[PDB]
Amino acid sequence: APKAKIVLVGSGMIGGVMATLIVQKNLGDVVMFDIVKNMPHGKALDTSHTNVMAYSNCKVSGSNTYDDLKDADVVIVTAGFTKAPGKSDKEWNRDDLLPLNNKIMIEIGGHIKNNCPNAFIIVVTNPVDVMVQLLHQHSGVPKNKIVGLGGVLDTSRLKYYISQKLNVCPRDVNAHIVGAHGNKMVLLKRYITVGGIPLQEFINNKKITDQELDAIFDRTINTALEIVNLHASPYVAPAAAIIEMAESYIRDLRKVLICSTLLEGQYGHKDIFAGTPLVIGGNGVEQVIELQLNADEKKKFDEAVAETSRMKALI
Amino acid sequence: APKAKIVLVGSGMIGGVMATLIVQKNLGDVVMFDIVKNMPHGKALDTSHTNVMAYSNCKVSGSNTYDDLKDADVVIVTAGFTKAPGKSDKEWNRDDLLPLNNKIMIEIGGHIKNNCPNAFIIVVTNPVDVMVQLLHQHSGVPKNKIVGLGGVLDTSRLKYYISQKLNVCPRDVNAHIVGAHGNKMVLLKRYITVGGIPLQEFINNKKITDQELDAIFDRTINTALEIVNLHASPYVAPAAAIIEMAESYIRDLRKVLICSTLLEGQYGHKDIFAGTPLVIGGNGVEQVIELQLNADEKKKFDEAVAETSRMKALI
Amino acid sequence: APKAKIVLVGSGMIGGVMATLIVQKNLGDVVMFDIVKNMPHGKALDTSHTNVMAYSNCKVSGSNTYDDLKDADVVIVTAGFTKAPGKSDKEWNRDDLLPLNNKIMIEIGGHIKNNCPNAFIIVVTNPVDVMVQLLHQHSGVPKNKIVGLGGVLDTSRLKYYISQKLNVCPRDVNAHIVGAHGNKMVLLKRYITVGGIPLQEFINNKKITDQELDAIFDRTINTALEIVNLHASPYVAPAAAIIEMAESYIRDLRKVLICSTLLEGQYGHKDIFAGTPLVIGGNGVEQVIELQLNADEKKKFDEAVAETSRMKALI
Amino acid sequence: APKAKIVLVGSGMIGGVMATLIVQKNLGDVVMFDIVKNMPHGKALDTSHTNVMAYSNCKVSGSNTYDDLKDADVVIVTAGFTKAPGKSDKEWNRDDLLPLNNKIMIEIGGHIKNNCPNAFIIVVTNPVDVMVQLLHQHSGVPKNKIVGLGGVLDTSRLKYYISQKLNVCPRDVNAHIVGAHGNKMVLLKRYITVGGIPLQEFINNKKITDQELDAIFDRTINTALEIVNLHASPYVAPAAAIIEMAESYIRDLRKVLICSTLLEGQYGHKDIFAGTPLVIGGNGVEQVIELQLNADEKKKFDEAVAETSRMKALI
Ligand SMILES: NC(=O)c1ccc[n+]([C@@H]2O[C@H](COP(=O)([O-])OP(=O)(O)OC[C@H]3O[C@@H](n4cnc5c(N)ncnc54)[C@H](O)[C@@H]3O)[C@@H](O)[C@H]2O)c1
Ligand SMILES: NC(=O)c1ccc[n+]([C@@H]2O[C@H](COP(=O)([O-])OP(=O)(O)OC[C@H]3O[C@@H](n4cnc5c(N)ncnc54)[C@H](O)[C@@H]3O)[C@@H](O)[C@H]2O)c1
Ligand SMILES: NC(=O)c1ccc[n+]([C@@H]2O[C@H](COP(=O)([O-])OP(=O)(O)OC[C@H]3O[C@@H](n4cnc5c(N)ncnc54)[C@H](O)[C@@H]3O)[C@@H](O)[C@H]2O)c1
Ligand SMILES: NC(=O)c1ccc[n+]([C@@H]2O[C@H](COP(=O)([O-])OP(=O)(O)OC[C@H]3O[C@@H](n4cnc5c(N)ncnc54)[C@H](O)[C@@H]3O)[C@@H](O)[C@H]2O)c1
Repeated sequence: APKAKIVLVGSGMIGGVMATLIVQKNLGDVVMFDIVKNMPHGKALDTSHTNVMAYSNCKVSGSNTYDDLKDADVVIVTAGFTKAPGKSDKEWNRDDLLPLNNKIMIEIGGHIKNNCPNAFIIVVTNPVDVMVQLLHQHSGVPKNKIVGLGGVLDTSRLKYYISQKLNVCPRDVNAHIVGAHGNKMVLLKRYITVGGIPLQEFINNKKITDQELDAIFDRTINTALEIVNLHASPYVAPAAAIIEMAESYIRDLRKVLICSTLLEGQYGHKDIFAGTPLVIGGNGVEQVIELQLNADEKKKFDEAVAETSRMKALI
Repeated sequence: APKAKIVLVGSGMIGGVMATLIVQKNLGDVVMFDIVKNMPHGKALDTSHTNVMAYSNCKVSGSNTYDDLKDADVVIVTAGFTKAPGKSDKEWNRDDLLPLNNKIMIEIGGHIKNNCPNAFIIVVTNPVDVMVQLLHQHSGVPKNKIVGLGGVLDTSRLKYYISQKLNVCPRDVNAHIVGAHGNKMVLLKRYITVGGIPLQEFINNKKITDQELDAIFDRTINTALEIVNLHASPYVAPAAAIIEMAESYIRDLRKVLICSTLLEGQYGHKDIFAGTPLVIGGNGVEQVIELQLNADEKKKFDEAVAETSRMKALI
Repeated sequence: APKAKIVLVGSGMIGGVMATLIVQKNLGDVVMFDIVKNMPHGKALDTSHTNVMAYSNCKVSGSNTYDDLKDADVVIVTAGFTKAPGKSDKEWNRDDLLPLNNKIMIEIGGHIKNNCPNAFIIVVTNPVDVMVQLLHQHSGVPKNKIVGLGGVLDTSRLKYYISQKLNVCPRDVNAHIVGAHGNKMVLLKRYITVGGIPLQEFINNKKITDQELDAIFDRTINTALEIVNLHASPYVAPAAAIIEMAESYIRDLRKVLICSTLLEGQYGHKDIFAGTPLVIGGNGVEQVIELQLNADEKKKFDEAVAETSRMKALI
Repeated sequence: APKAKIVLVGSGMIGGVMATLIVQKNLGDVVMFDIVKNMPHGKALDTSHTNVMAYSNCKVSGSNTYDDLKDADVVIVTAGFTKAPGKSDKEWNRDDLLPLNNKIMIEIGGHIKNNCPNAFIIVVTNPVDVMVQLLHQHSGVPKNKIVGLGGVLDTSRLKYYISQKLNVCPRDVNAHIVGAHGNKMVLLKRYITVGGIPLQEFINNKKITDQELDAIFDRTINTALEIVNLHASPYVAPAAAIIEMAESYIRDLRKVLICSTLLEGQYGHKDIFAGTPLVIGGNGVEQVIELQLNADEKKKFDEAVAETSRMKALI
């Protein structure tokens, strides 16, 4: 009956598109929160009018007070920095972001614990796989109520590139990128299908070659960098990805999506967050799916988790 | 710019739902044709009013003249009988339909050749794999411009049942049923994925058993009969399935869908229509996808094709 | 988070389309209830498969027990007869329906009181303005939680016909038909706009004439009869209209819709249900809007209410 | 069948949201064109991935060459400046934009005439009512194939503000703001309706007062300024508005929308563009609607057109 209340903790580039999309889908009431005075109210005022064009009925208001987290059903955290100062577009790496972004999670976690402990939480702030757990530790929310953005966005790239080469509906391509969001992303060739058919079949048929696939792989891992060098840290697709995830929770869709979640033994790991297929429903994370990886694949997973494990010690 | 013109050749149970769905999706102008006097004009009047509730702008008119096929962009043929005089609901079989519906194809084909030779055609009339080729022969349209309903409907059942057992979004289950629509339908266990993951992984995990899967199989094959025995020849899912197909042609979606199409050597067969994955886009059938079947799977394919072959001889 | 639970009390022609539309819009879980054995389980099985084609996640099950009303969020009552034994299609009149459908309301009301006292209820069963108050009396629900189908359906016809004549989007025509659903329906010329512009301006411009408008009026009033005479009691538009209403409650849309509601002094009447603009939101009927009618318009209102009053006495 | 080809001539803030929205609605293939090297390709790459999340199939590519206008079905012109240099947020006025924006139209018109003379054109660049005609003069396209952004955006504000005060679905409020986009906007109190009911009725009922309406009026005329002072020149709602207009053309919706169009006698004016209700269909502007204004209202219209007429002489 009541509309879900959605709090965008951070109203920069991603938060802007997220608000637009939420109204388009009439998904819930929106608070656009930020540290920067004024900006949020303006983005919110602008976004609010689209209610007419979209046949929607969602309030959109800006905020500068953590008090607006009260009674939140969904909280989305994009608070932080894209770049590190003194670095050039070339040297862009998500790693160099522990610097300006670690403290922010501590703060935000405190307020969440006090204002909306029953909310479902999605963390985006880089380096996500580390930040997600930090926020989880400070917010006190249950393990099934917090996830980080990753697979959905990374696979959307791989899915889309394959679809262009094969000339089919992008949604018709399925793929899995697990372990961690970042340069050690694990792309699983064996788990790629097109129209439900193993990719190998298309290679045997010479519709696509192993090399063009490898090319596509490279382009997938380095896409954020390619975009950073062309314009700025990606924000449109990140937005759609997060919202596909939020929507699955709010509408209880029970979609299978690859998100950063807490491992309790899966893949032989514990006390850390890693990307893997999950099911997002109205109870939050309904189920975590463990891919039955082979020897070589496990090795890759292990390496990505170590990269997350290493930065963790950096605080 | 102009709206597509869609002609439903047959306006019974399936035609009724198709028209409703077309207005919902603002998919194109609709002519509801039938030989029964007046009935279609009423269904059409009723349906036209939903343009208001759906924010659409599609005309819906009834017809009793083949003249209305003129300039059609899409023609959907459901004309015929759902079952067979002197027959009980328990002995229901789409095969006893050669009696009831052969001649109708010849008549309709002639008018199509005359009024809309460039239309995309979808045949539903059972037994579909035979009927579609008959309409193909008398209408004269190119092989990439005509398909029969089958896989989309059969897999929706298999996908749905599995999804109930696994507790995931039904769209997240992918599966293939090929060869023929009917009792000899080929259900390919090896081609089933959930969230892009091989079904075998969920069986290994004890999420679903081989036995439960086989039961789901029997259910899938006997679904039409189960519904006939509870109410009547199924028509809501058949309609949605057809519209998914028509929509992919009208909007140039390029979805991979399993439909009855003319085989020119694939799977070792020719001069006959059989169900297989294919791509539907703005040009019609953009590509036929031949599954690289193993020896066991090929055997079953050939048995389904043989049933189609047998009925074809009954002329 | 949880999906709304929707119970269709009656699963004939209108119930069938309602269930289809609910899946299309992923609006909630559906129970298709009826007294006819087996029929609803079949319609429900058929309908459930469309979850795949529609990217939805709504359960659809049949029922023959009032037990399934338990915890319903929305209940829609279509239970009854569409016409009347020994009567011809030409003498069709929603009034001869007191015979056919009074007692059914008492029975249903009792079970509602027992199983789902907090549900939002929509009555369709003709003659609706009488039936809705009967169900209101026996079910015990609050006045803001029960309405009858009428204005939304009647105006969709008037809006559509005008839109055809003027060549505009049907949603761009706005109009009001109040008082009662039936032959005494009050069509208010003064309250007609096109793109927010008074209809009179288009008449002054010679875009439509007074005569054409009056013809459109006769058509609007006699639409059900025209369709009965061509096919059967209308059900596709009635269904879309009901779902528009249910959707505005479930998604908290706060749309202004004309429904049958309990009058407590508005228009000079009380202790009776009559059609008038109202707002449907998450709380149910959020506000009843009383049109500031002139002397001529009031006269007509009173005549419609008197017809409802007369039939009420036939107990 | 084929997808519409849509060229965004200008890829700044508005162009960015427009591309996002087009993919969401699967409305057509997109070229994101601009003078600034690199930026466009990046925004395009980013936007392209959302195809997966949105079930869409639209190509999104960047461009720096006017050659990409070839075969365009829709061209949208946002090319230019928001601000004037040396001016503060306080002194922001759309007038001070003849400066940096006039020449741009000449250029773009030449290419349009040579690359896509059959396209439908929407102009946004401020001051729109002047720029639209300039572009019309240089492009040579027919009067029914070119319009400027105005009413839709300005009314969305008025509609939304009224809806908040009255607590109804924003789409349920209808209003007209004609003459010119800018500080002399003509807000027509007499043409405001809520749920199709004259606003006066709600004032008589004391649901809203004349003063709060006047307040709302002020806020409507100064909204861009309020947003400019809070963040930046509005871009989200502008985007949705333009796209509602584009969509009506591509899907042949025949919606009634207030856009800047060429007057040939209407309201007693000629050889100039002014905002007024129009119908946008697949032939472009199907009809221009002349509001039958009264003496006071005409005076206001005349004043807004003079403001457009004055700036025209400024070149
Ligand atoms: N997980 C992923 O796949 C992925 C993808 C893209 C970006 N990201 C990350 O997401 C984050 C957001 O990116 P963006 O494009 O929105 O950048 P952005 O700079 O445009 O927006 C971030 C906003 O956070 C605000 N902020 C700072 N402290 C805050 C506080 N504690 N509370 C609320 N807001 C606060 C800043 O004002 C800033 O506007 C970045 O750190 C980026 O690295 C992650
Ligand atoms: N392909 C599939 O997977 C599948 C699934 C379900 C049903 N079907 C088949 O589709 C057919 C139609 O099903 P339905 O439920 O709509 O049946 P229906 O009986 O309700 O409708 C059939 C309509 O065709 C009409 N008709 C007869 N001859 C005609 C002619 N020459 N031109 C136009 N109309 C004519 C009948 O009057 C009737 O209205 C049946 O044969 C059924 O077996 C196929
Ligand atoms: N409000 C309106 O504007 C409007 C418009 C059209 C029709 N109607 C009315 O709605 C009613 C239903 O229309 P329909 O076309 O779906 O009719 P229908 O005959 O196809 O369906 C009515 C169903 O109710 C069932 N039924 C009988 N008693 C029942 C009970 N106690 N509990 C549950 N089900 C029971 C019947 O078996 C049947 O399936 C009719 O009275 C019709 O006049 C109203
Ligand atoms: N009509 C309205 O209701 C309305 C509302 C808002 C904004 N606007 C106007 O729309 C225009 C666009 O606003 P914006 O927010 O997109 O600003 P923006 O600066 O972010 O985008 C404009 C882009 O035009 C580009 N450009 C310059 N010359 C070009 C050329 N000839 N070809 C292609 N691109 C070129 C610039 O690189 C710039 O990025 C502004 O002039 C603004 O005043 C009108």
